[PDB]
Amino acid sequence: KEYRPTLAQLRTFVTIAECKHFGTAATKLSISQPSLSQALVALETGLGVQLIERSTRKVIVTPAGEKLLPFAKSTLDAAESFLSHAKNGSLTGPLTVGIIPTAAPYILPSMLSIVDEEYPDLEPHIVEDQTKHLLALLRDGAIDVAMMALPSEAPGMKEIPLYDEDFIVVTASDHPFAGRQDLELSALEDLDLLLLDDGHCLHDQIVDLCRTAVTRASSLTTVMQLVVAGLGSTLVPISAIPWECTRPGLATANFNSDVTANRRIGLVYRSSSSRAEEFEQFALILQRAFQEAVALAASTGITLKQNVA
Amino acid sequence: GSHMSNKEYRPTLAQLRTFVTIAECKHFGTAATKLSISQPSLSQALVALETGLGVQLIERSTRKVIVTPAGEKLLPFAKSTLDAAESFLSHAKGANGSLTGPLTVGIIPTAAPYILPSMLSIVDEEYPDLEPHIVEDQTKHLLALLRDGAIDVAMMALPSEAPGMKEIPLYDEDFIVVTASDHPFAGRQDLELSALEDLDLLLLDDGHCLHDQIVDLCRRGNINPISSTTAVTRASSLTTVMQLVVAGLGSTLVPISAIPWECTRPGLATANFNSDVTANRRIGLVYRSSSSRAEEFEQFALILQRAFQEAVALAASTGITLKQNV
Amino acid sequence: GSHMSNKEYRPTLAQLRTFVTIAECKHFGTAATKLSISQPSLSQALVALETGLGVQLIERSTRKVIVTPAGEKLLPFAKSTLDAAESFLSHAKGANGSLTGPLTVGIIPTAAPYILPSMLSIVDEEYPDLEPHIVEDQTKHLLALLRDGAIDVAMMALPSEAPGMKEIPLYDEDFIVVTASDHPFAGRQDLELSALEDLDLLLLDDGHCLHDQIVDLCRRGNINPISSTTAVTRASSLTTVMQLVVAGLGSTLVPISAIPWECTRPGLATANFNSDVTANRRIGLVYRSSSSRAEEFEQFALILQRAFQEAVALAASTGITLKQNV
Amino acid sequence: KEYRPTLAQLRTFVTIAECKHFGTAATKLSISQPSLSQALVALETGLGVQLIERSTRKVIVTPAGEKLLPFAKSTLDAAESFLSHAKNGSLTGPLTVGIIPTAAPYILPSMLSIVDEEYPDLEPHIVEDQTKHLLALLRDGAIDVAMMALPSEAPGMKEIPLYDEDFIVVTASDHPFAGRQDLELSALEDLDLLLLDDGHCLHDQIVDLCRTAVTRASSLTTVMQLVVAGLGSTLVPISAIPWECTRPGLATANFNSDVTANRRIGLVYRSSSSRAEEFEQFALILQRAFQEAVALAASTGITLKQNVA
Ligand code: NA
Ligand code: NA
Ligand code: NI
Ligand code: NI
Repeated sequence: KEYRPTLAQLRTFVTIAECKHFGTAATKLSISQPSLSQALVALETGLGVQLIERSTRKVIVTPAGEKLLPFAKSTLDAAESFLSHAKNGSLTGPLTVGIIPTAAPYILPSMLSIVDEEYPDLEPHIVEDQTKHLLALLRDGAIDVAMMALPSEAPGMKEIPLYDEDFIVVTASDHPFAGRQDLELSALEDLDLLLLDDGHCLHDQIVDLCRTAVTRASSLTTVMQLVVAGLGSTLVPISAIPWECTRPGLATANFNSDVTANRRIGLVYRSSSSRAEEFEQFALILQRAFQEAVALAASTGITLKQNVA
Repeated sequence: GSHMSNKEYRPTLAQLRTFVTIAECKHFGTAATKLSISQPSLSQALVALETGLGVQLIERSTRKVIVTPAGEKLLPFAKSTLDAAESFLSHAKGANGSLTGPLTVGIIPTAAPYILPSMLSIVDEEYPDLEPHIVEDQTKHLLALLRDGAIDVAMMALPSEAPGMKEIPLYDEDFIVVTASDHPFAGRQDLELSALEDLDLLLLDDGHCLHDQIVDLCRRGNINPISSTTAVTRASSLTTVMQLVVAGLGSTLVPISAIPWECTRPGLATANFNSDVTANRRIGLVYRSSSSRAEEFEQFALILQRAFQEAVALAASTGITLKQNV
Repeated sequence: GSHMSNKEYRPTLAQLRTFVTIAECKHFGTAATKLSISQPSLSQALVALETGLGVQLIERSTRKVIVTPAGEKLLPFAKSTLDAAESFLSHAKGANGSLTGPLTVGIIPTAAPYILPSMLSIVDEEYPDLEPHIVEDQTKHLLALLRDGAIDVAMMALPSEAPGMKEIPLYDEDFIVVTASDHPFAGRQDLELSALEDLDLLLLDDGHCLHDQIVDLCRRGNINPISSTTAVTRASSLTTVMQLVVAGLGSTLVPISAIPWECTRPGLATANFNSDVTANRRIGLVYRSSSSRAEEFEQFALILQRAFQEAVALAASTGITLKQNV
Repeated sequence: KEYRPTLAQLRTFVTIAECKHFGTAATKLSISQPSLSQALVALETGLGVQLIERSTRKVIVTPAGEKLLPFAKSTLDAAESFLSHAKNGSLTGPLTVGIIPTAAPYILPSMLSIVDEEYPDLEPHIVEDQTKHLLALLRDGAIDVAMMALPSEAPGMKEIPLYDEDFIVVTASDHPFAGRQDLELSALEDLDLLLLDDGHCLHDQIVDLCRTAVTRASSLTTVMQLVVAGLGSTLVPISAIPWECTRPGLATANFNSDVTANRRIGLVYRSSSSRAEEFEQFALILQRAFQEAVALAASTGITLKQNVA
């Protein structure tokens, strides 16, 4: 035959060999004495090896059996180990998170601190990269969830909204809009805007736009350099204010209440995942992290955008 | 949720084999073909496993399979369960007794001397109809001979990276550090990879694999990341190196099987890397994939494993302190 | 011997060019063709050099040329002599003034912010008819744009390993180590490669090349030998990394040009590797080999070199201690 | 033109720029004042740049010249550096030596010690490998010289003989030839010889031969293992006696005076090399190293082969 032993057969062998009685062994395995015998005989017939000698009062392991016993035992130990590691509505184990570059720096320390202090069994793994790369990794299973601007517009993905994050206007210190808090969308025409692909959504009740020597930057650092040097102005998410907007050479302004200038940040994951509940719990952490970043921005004394509604 | 872990459930080997195959193939079609079962029954077995455990192991899309993080964590445990079962079966063919006739074995020079007496003794006593022929030579020569049929099997460091071959893993063999008696690291048992800078290591092409959790000096991408800073650019023999170590012109790494023969003479001391450092080699048996003698070679592998275990106990019996691992 | 060194002899650049070409080509035929001279006159020039010096540089066989050990030792010195002469000529075309019209430049994110203001200032003041267009993005994007003609030149870490490109080397840029204020290595200026184990380095794909005389962690054979032991598997931005460093969750490497902008805020300290450690990157200009604008690009390279020199002086003026090299 | 400046032209420029007079400059360069002028004008015409202004009493470097001066100066410094590093019937600088595996271990420490103490400017580099590999490296210039058994029989190579090295017979302790010093070549038929490809040459006046489970070994260690275990006997070069033949489980024997059992060790190098004199000087070191190894062998108290002639 092309016989392969089963774990139940191996369990019968190991138990008999250690108990040295059929009665004791069958009771320890919660099976009948005929079934115990059947499984042993199936094993000995499959192998072509007598493992156990049976007498009236006692059982003896053959020399062939003593040689094979440690190997059967390691097989059962590994199976028990598999089961033990396979062991409930909570954030535990590995969680691999993609985060876009214009969000990551400003919330990552809060998020990691909260996980370390309050979710001690969670094992977070963070990948920071551009939206398109994050979605490719998500699709291929190299990350579990991606924190990014919504809508994702990615097939087969589900979205959990986290928060709306306002932008602030950042100019050179000497720019005539320095300190203004009532700008209209028309004010855009008077700035040499260098914008990043950061999910910004700009509109008011009439105009919808939610649709320099440097053609395009991928980093806010390149942009801020140009702004300090007087060659441009830009939009910065408010979470980045403490880190990016407090150095000399910069000033800030804001649009009026009637202008929307924000981005919708969300968690995106594969529809095929069973982990929706874990991701929702993780969302709560990210919302807190953002609120901590917002309070840090407010504590700089820089005036933040005011909104209606 | 109310569809979590099933208490009386125990996974079967067939269920574990379905899991491992899907996880490695990443398609249901190629997995079912490899297991010679239907695509519905593959699915049935996997769902039985996932329902028993209360854990999603695989995510299913139209074109694609993805192993979940829970699945990746459990994959090595399923694999060890199957490996132990295959090991049991392999040792149960001690009755089969297929090791007869001529067997020509290539063995690398930093392994052969230290396991050859055990292996030949075991063959002579327990496999009296086996007719062993041993060729001891450098890796490249052994592979040319293997390729051309002049040897049947080669015992060497894995990966072999040889076209047309199969590999049977035998064992991981640690190295010990060997210095001159006067070297400042003599006697240390907690050396880190940084110790390389002050060891003056003269290394052989002996399969050594050195790394810790942060730095990898192994992955031999056709360029050796450890350089020598000594008058000896390149040594091909351990005896040349040990002579240089006794003379105070460097230190080296020696396989633990070689300790009784090489590391007990005057002028030498030994040291070891710490638990967190890997400093070992993967020894394997390599043969031509077309061979009808796979089962004989697997039986021969078991003999080599015993021979190595005997060499390790001989090393231990010298009283020299060996590498500890986690 | 009585056919040793000639006292009044001075080597000429043409003689040195004959030597370097033969040494690299290893045939007289391909060397003479590359220099557009006859095979006899190539030989004549080499023999004039060897007779002047009293040193055999090349051994001649029928099929083969071999550079002598004396020759291998002198080869980098001949090469630096020719490079300096080419540099002189390249700077003498400051009068030529070929940098006009549109020039679209790709620059990697860990270089662009720190040299962009200098470069644009120099262009605006001294090359008023040049019309620069800057694209700042990750290496792979820049190379796709370069390949497709959407940019003319890319400023990036060498080697580029991009098909169809030429490279102009610009400069080697050292890194500085950046830690949290409380890190035990804060302030050190003598760190060895072993310090990696206790730094918790979060590294970017920024061209960093780390090695000393014994260990090479650079040679990126499509597999990163330094691993991270942190919650952050992979960061693509320096700002993410610096935030993590301030928060005490790791250390990093920062190009020295970025010191004024990135390394002067509270919560950070700096350190450096010792003289014997290399921790730098080779920055170069990469362009399509078919281009008729090679001379314009070489002139643009000189501007970038000045911009970098200005960024290094800005870094120096902060009072932060920079890496020393041998 | 496709003009390239010459070093002489650059030297004229740098000298004038530093001296600030044509007379002083021409004298410092040991050339005529017309020749100095000619070289400068050739440089300025080739470049299309005036580097020097000439007045009656004085010379002034133009702004274009001041900019170019450091580059000319580095060109001349590099040329002077080349010449300085290019600088006599002695063993100095790099010497890359191939040595066969059955010779290397037993002479390498003496040789390196002698070089380090007595030839402080020599920079030795040692490659130890099999004869065929050494010859491939020699041919390709990756080594300068190979220490090996003669004849090499390699095309285009020259040989320097170093010494004849005797072999000793090594058996298991219990072998009936233990301690014998008068063996004939016929004694070979009574040993299960495992021999290495080590250049051994065996003959007497009548028979010329100079022409186990282990089919073949490349290492003496594999062979000695088999000899201690009683499965073979072998031949060992006398230089290896202290290291290889003093452990328990071994005994030694020798052939009689009328038997030759030796190997001719030599240095082999490419005919195309000009370094014969250096190699001859290196040969003297190797001869001493071998004589030290021979005295070490003798000091073990093991009886060495006696020869006629
Ligand atoms: Na994990
Ligand atoms: Na050298
Ligand atoms: Ni991309
Ligand atoms: Ni070979």
